[PDB]
This record gives sequence, C-alpha cells and structure tokens, in this order.
Amino acid sequence: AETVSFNFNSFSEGNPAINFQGDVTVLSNGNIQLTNLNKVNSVGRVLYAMPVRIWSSATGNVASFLTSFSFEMKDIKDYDPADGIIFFIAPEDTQIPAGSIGGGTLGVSDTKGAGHFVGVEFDTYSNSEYNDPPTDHVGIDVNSVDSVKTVPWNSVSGAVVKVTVIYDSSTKTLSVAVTNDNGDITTIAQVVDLKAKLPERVKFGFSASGSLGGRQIHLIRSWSFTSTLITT
Amino acid sequence: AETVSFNFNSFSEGNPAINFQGDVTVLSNGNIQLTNLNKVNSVGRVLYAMPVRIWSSATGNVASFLTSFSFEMKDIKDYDPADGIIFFIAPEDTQIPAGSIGGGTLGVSDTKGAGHFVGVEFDTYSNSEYNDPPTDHVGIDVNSVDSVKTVPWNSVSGAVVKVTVIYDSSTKTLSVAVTNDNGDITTIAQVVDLKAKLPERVKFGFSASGSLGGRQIHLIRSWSFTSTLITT
Amino acid sequence: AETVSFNFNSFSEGNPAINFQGDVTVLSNGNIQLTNLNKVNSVGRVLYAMPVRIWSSATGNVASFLTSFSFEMKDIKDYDPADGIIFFIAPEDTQIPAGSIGGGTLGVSDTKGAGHFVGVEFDTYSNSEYNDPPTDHVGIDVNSVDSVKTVPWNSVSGAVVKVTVIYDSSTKTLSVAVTNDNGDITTIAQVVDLKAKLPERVKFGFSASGSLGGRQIHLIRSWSFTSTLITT
Amino acid sequence: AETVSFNFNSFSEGNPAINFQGDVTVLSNGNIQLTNLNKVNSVGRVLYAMPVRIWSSATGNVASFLTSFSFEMKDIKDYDPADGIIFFIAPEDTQIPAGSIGGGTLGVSDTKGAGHFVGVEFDTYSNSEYNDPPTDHVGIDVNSVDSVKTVPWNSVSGAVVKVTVIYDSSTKTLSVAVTNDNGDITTIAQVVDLKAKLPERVKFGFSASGSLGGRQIHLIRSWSFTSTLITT
Ligand SMILES: CO[C@H]1O[C@H](CO)[C@H](O)[C@H](O[C@@H]2O[C@H](CO)[C@H](O)[C@H](O)[C@H]2O)[C@H]1NC(C)=O
Ligand SMILES: CO[C@H]1O[C@H](CO)[C@H](O)[C@H](O[C@@H]2O[C@H](CO)[C@H](O)[C@H](O)[C@H]2O)[C@H]1NC(C)=O
Ligand SMILES: CO[C@H]1O[C@H](CO)[C@H](O)[C@H](O[C@@H]2O[C@H](CO)[C@H](O)[C@H](O)[C@H]2O)[C@H]1NC(C)=O
Ligand SMILES: CO[C@H]1O[C@H](CO)[C@H](O)[C@H](O[C@@H]2O[C@H](CO)[C@H](O)[C@H](O)[C@H]2O)[C@H]1NC(C)=O
Ligand SMILES: [Ca+2]
Ligand SMILES: [Ca+2]
Ligand SMILES: [Ca+2]
Ligand SMILES: [Ca+2]
Ligand SMILES: [Mn+2]
Ligand SMILES: [Mn+2]
Ligand SMILES: [Mn+2]
Ligand SMILES: [Mn+2]
Repeated sequence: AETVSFNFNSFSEGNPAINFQGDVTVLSNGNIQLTNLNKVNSVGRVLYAMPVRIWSSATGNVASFLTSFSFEMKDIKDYDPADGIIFFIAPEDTQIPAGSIGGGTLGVSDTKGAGHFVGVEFDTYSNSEYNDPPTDHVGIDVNSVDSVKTVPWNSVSGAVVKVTVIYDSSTKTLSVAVTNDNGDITTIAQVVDLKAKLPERVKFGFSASGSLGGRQIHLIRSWSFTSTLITT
Repeated sequence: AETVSFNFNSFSEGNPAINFQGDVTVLSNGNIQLTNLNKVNSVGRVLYAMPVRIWSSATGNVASFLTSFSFEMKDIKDYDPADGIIFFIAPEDTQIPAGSIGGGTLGVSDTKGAGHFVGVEFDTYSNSEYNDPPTDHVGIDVNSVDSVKTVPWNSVSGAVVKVTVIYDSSTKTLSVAVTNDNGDITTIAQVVDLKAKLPERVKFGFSASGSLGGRQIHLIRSWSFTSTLITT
Repeated sequence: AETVSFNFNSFSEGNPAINFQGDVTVLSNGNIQLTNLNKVNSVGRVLYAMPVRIWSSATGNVASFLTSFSFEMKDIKDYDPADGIIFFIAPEDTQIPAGSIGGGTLGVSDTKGAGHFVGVEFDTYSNSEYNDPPTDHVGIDVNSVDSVKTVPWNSVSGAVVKVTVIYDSSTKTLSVAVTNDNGDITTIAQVVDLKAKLPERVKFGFSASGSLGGRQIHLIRSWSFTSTLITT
Repeated sequence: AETVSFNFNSFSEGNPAINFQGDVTVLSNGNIQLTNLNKVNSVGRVLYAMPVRIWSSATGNVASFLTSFSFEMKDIKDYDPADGIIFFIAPEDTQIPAGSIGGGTLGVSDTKGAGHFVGVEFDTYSNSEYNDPPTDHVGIDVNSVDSVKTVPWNSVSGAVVKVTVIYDSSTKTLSVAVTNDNGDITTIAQVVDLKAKLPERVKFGFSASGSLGGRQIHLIRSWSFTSTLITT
C-alpha cells in the first residue's frame, strides 16, 4: 500500500513542501491568504508540492483518501464578498489559467468555466454564466465551475469553517461534510471517477479568486491529508 | 435546522448522556471497555442516551451526520482475539438481543445474525455462518451481521484506530474512513436508506462481544457527533 | 471533564432533545410560545430533555455553566400583560406544580410561591403576595418566586431581549446580564449554592404563565448552553 | 442612563476608535497581532480610544458591563509559547511600562509584577517570581500579575477562544467564562471594587508580551462591549 500523508497546523512561506501560485501570501499567524485584497481579478493558489499517485496504470487501482482542512472567509469594506475557495485536484503541471479573469472561475478555469480538475468549491457569489444556484453553496466540480452538483450553504464572515472529505475508490464516491458556525453540518456527495478524469499523478491544493468589485479574505488555516493506493 | 452534536473526549460512569448495556465498564483512564474478559459470550454496548430524530414523517426529510471516534482492541492470553466492535444505529428502545450468544453476533443480532439496526463493523474473526470474508474486515451492516459489503482490514493488537463517518442524506451514502496503525487509510461506502430501514427516532452507540474461547479487550476512547435535519 | 453543550437557533415540535410541558407550542417561525392565550391560568414549560449533573456526591465537585438565550414578550388585547418568563433549574423529575394557578407563580411554584428550583425571572407584573418590586424586574429565585434579589428592568412589548448567564461553581456566583432594546445592559448576581439547593442531576428550561385577566405572548427564540463538571 | 457599547468584527490600524501601543500590528485578515515574533521582550497592547466612565464621584454609582471577545494564541518554531494575553482596564493615560521586560509582565506591570490595572489574564507560562500556578491558567489581576485568583486552563495552539465577561456593580463581581477547544467551559469570578482600584474614567483593552526564548502568536479576533452607568 502506497500511502501519502501529512498535516499542516500552520504554513510558512519558506517551506518548499508547498507551491505558491499567483497572489497567495502567508501571514505571520501562519495562515495562507489566497487573494490580494488590493488587486483586480486576483487569483492565488497553493499546492502540496509532492505529486500524489491516485491510480496505477499497472494494477488499475485507484486510491482512497481522507482529508480535513479549515478555512475562513471575511468581508472587507467596501467590496462584494467574493468569490470563494475551491479545494482541487489537478495534473501535476497545473497552473493558474493564462489571462485568468479570476472572479467566478475560482482560479481554476477559463472564462467559459472550463478546466482540467476535480474539486469541492465553497462559492460565495452567484454567477449566472456558470449556472450557480441563487445562494451561497458547496459544489462538486469536474472540469468545470458549472458544478456537477451543489448544496445550499452559508458563508459566515469571520467564521472558521471545518471540512472533511472522503473519497472511496471502490464506489468512486466523493463525500463532503462542512461544519458551520451555527453548529450545523452541511453535506454533499457525488460519484466522480477520478481515474477517468485525472492523470496518474496529480497535485492537491486550494484556489480562490476575486474580481474588480468582488473581493474578500480567503484563508486556509489547517490541512491534514492521507491517501492510500493498494498495490497488492 | 435541527442539530444534535456532542463530543466525548473521555467517559465517566454516572454521565447521564450515556446508556450502558451489558458488561460495559469505564476504566480509570476514561476509556470505555465493552466486554468482560471473564464472561462466556460477553456483550457490552454503550449508547448516546438521547434519542436522535434522523428523519421526519411530516417533511419526509432525512438528516445527514458527521461523526468520528477512536477505539482499541487488544489481545489477551490465551483466548482467540474476537469478536470485534460495531458502531450501530437502531430503534430508540434497542436492547441487547435476548439469549444473545455474543460472538459473531457482535451483540446486535440473534443467532441467525439478524437484527434491527444499521452499523459499521470492525470484525476480527471469520464467522462462516455469517458469510464473513476470510480475514479481518470493516463492513456495512443493514439488519444483519452478514454484511451488505466488506473491505479487507487488519486489527492490530493495542493499536489506536481512528474512524470518520459521513452520511449524506441526499444520496443516502454512508462512507467510512479508517486510519490504521501504519498510517494507511481504509475506506468503504454504501448507499443505505436510513428512512426506509430505521424508525424516525433512533439511538447511536457501540457494541462488542466475545464467546467462550474468543475474547479480547474492546475499548472506545472518544466520540464526536453532529447531525443536522433540515426542518422546513 | 463531563460537559453538556448545545445550541438552538430555533426549535421544532418533535425534537426529542426538548421536553414540552403544559401549554407550550412551536410556531411556524421556529419560536417556542410558552402560554396559551385562550386558557385561564395558562402554563407552558420547555426543558432540555437530558438531565445535567451539576454536582457529584462522589467527588463533591460542582459544575460551572455559561448559557445565553433570547426571548420576546408581546402585549395582546384586551388582557393585562402578564406574567413573565423564568429560566430555571430543577430536579429532573420536575413537572408543572399540580393544581397550578399560573399567574405570579410563573409555572414553577405553588400558590404560596414556594417550590424546588433555582431560577432567573423576567417578571412583568407586581404580585404583592410574593413581595414583588413595584415595577418590572429581573430576579434571582431560590425555591420561591419571592425573589432573593431583584433589579429594576423594563419589559418592552415586542422587543427582543438577549440574556447571558454565568454560574461560577467556585464562588457559587450566579451572574446575569440582560441586554435591553435601547442598548442598555442590566445585571444582577447572587451567590447561590446549587449543591446545597438542588440534587446532583437536574433539568434546565423556561416556564411562563398567565391568569384569567393576565395574558401575553411569551416566546423563547434561541438558547445556547455549556456546563462542565470536573471529574478529576 | 449613560451607556457605551460597540462591536468589532475586524480591526484596522487606520481606525480612530482604537489606540495601538508597542509592537502591535493589524493583519490583512483583520486580526490584531499583539507581539512581534521577531523581537526580544516584545510587547503590544490595544485600547478602545474612547475612555469609559465606570463610576461617578458625584453619585457614587458604578457601572455594570458585559463584554465578550475571541482570541487566538499559536506556537511557532522554535520558541517557547509565551507569554499570554490579558484583557485589562486601566487609567486613561495608561502606556506600556517604561523599560518593559515584557515576558511574564504581560506588558502591563513592572519587573516586580506590579502596575495600575484590573484585568483577566490568559497565561501560557509559569513564572515563579509571580507565584504562577504550575500550568496554563486564567487569572483575575488587580494591580499585579501575581493574580488575586487563578483557575487551571489550557491554551490550545491555533484554537479560537471565546470569552464572556460580566461585571455586576452591585455585588462588585467580575465573572468570566472561557470556551475551550475540547468543548469545555472554564469560569472564574472575583469581587473587585473598581471604584476603589480605578479612576472614574478608564480605558479597556488587550496586551500581550514575549521574552528572549518565549514567543508565540497573540491574536485578538473580535470584541463586543456594553456598559451602563446609572446617573440618578
Ligand atoms: C462590469 O463588470 C466588472 O466590474 C464589476 C464591479 O464594478 C464586478 O467586479 C464584475 O465582476 C463580477 O463581480 C462579482 C462581484 O461584485 C463576482 O466577483 C463575479 O465572479 C464577477 O464576475 C466585473 N466583471 C468581470 C467579468 O470581471
Ligand atoms: C464449540 O464452540 C464454542 O466454543 C469454542 C471454544 O471452545 C468457541 O468459543 C466457539 O465460539 C466461536 O469462537 C470464536 C473464537 O475462536 C469467535 O468468538 C466466534 O464468533 C464464536 O462463534 C463456541 N461456539 C459458539 C457458536 O458460541
Ligand atoms: C379576582 O382575581 C382573579 O381574576 C383577575 C381578572 O379578573 C386576574 O386574572 C387575577 O390574577 C392576577 O392577574 C394579574 C393581571 O392583571 C397577574 O396575572 C397576577 O399574577 C394574577 O394573580 C385573578 N386572581 C388569581 C389569584 O388568579
Ligand atoms: C536568562 O533568561 C532570559 O533568557 C531566556 C532564554 O532562554 C528566557 O527568554 C528568559 O525569559 C523567560 O522566558 C519564558 C520562556 O522560555 C517566559 O517568556 C518568561 O516570562 C520569561 O521570564 C529571559 N529572562 C528574562 C527575565 O527576560
Ligand atoms: Ca460563483
Ligand atoms: Ca465475525
Ligand atoms: Ca409577578
Ligand atoms: Ca506567567
Ligand atoms: Mn458555484
Ligand atoms: Mn463480519
Ligand atoms: Mn418577581
Ligand atoms: Mn499568571
């Protein structure tokens, strides 16, 4: 069994174990701030440096994984609280899309909302061009910010949010459990064939974006992960 | 939203939030020990005292839940390490089955292996009469110890095991993530309609058992839980 | 440490975590309405269904607690706005006193105003038989509605009141902070030895009452609570 | 009556409503970071710019108040997690003590551990020179970091902590409730005569400090406050 596991209680910009893309910055409190509040169409992303093998071309096996993280989004004067954070998986050579307009692309897709990735978004603005639901929501994305599925949710400014994600390889099911401020949990699950959508090796990470008038603080506070690929 | 959430970092006899059934005991370290090492066919179960309303007949809605717990099973001389621990959900009036022979019934079913419950078992003995796989395993049970589905696992004597479970009501998916000794994760997921299998009010808990020759230490170390039912 | 904590942002009939006694009802908006506007001597009480161990005869330790709740009292035609709401603590077998005349008893005491409970009352009618102050007030009650202590307070019809209560077991101090409509705060604190006045296990809740001519809307809107008993 | 109330969901160093002293800084995420991790004997404090009238030399009346706040302390490599945060009340002309050695002085007292202030300290290091308890603790201080009283507590790195404080002028009682990561609540209360210890007009705020080998992240995330003084 090939296992990749790690844990971040805090981040240090000088740690090579993580790739910093775009406007991402690391605060003195150890938090990763994904976007630059003072830039138009800002986009920042963070990736665990080591690529993870999610499936074997020899056995045909797909890995299962369990990951938990905590983020925080907070409103800022005088901008519309947008656009949200997305936890994504993508080719190891993934980079912020060329000429990215940020905003509703969440830093992972082109203007049409397409890209090569699988993710769980925590969307705080309704983009009609991507068929977003009317309210804040958590969504399961497969190569598009036009979610395969979404569930109503509520982004509380200044609130620390906990998320737990389980990917069961046999059923190809991706399950998400979000722990809100008011105490309630929000869940969403969807069958996504990682082996059919992503290459053998991939990088896991977070991305957030903003536009001209849409901006807010996007912070990653902690992140634990364990993936196990059966090789027997 | 109707939410039920608790977090037991340890336990204590006298705590009104816990119903003890059978040979259950509380160790001075706070751990719960489910079976009596000196009793033939021992059965011990622990339940969260408060009944949980998992679905509403008035709205047809079903709750989602996130729960995680840690346990430990340890060998003893000279008995065969059996039988295992099961995290179950059952009618609020659930009691240890009458005339229970313990053993492979895990304290939740009758001799034939049938009962009224939904659970996640951590089986350490292969009972052919219940069609168990040949080795240790984690299984998803629905009214029977003859698992609807199982996955190879390994119970390490004295190893602390961590488990995270997510039930997404919308998809009716019950997914389990088990973090073992060597740090590898083992997962199993199964679509289970709690609404169709259980009554509106149920109780959550743990059960363990042994036989004349099959005995071992079964400990529950911690348990956190959050369930949310959309009331509207 | 043995801890009981919960957070109700709203309520719903059927939640097994709440015990309804008397004329209480749940409104479509999630608010709990304690009294029946059409019944004489109406009494409604709501209790957290799980008993709380506030102290242990074995260790002698006493729990500390923090709780916040919000309520609203609203006038109606053509009845006299009475009688008020009381947040109370009583033995777990507590029931509305047999033959309750409601009114100034607040649903927790007998006609003489005596009972077995500890509570914080928000009194909107001056009962000379219980030595009430001449104006609305907040009072600390120990086995009697003839408050051990009171402080002037005004109940504004239709106003949302927010309350915060801290019980420090070491000093045995029960401290109350009441946040009015105008923004002013009103506080009252009293040393109350719960270990000497109540049994080890008790229930927390709210009660309200009315008489033939005294009636008003008594609503409980939210309630968060956390108690912790040291078991070491 | 004379009331003062405010609420901070986030802070900005470019806001008049607040005084900054020492090495204090405001992070892009709105959080106030009291100490500088790169300085020896670092000391930082923040104060509500508007002095609050807590008692009257004309009437002898003393104000009551309710205030709550959330903070966060976090370890760093490779220093000792020290020294802590203290919520304090002091004369309006209060400033960081001249030649402050920071450290166990929490930035409010002299080397001997004396000063003019009343406060609630959240201590993460045991200074024997100030008779500190052997573990982390919450303390009530009256002109000295040699606490009038303390209670065992546990500072969890990276955890957001919520505090509620009530001062009841009639009983001169200062009660505190602190919400831990494991869910438990800790409380401590103490009779403190503010009229005798402090001037009519005072300033409320926060202070934190570090030493050569003792440093950690000290954050003040939010702060609500309401005080009411009767003028009649
Ligand atoms: C004319 O539209 C551009 O400028 C406005 C502000 O004047 C917005 O920034 C708009 O972007 C959209 O903004 C929201 C929030 O207000 C959110 O960030 C959306 O994702 C984003 O598309 C911007 N247009 C574009 C296409 O960038
Ligand atoms: C003749 O079989 C009974 O007695 C033997 C020991 O002499 C076992 O205790 C056996 O029970 C089975 O024991 C294993 C462990 O080796 C495990 O506990 C199985 O679940 C259990 O059935 C017992 N027979 C029965 C059916 O109770
Ligand atoms: C003769 O007194 C009885 O009937 C009157 C109305 O006709 C009142 O209901 C009175 O009760 C007292 O009413 C006030 C409100 O005006 C408040 O509810 C008091 O607590 C209550 O005693 C009632 N007498 C009694 C003792 O029930
Ligand atoms: C010789 O002692 C001085 O230098 C050491 C370096 O290891 C410490 O910084 C020490 O200060 C004390 O440090 C702890 C943490 O390790 C905590 O911050 C105490 O409050 C502080 O006294 C320092 N001495 C002094 C008096 O500054
Ligand atoms: Ca969007
Ligand atoms: Ca078995
Ligand atoms: Ca009265
Ligand atoms: Ca100290
Ligand atoms: Mn979306
Ligand atoms: Mn089995
Ligand atoms: Mn009264
Ligand atoms: Mn101290």
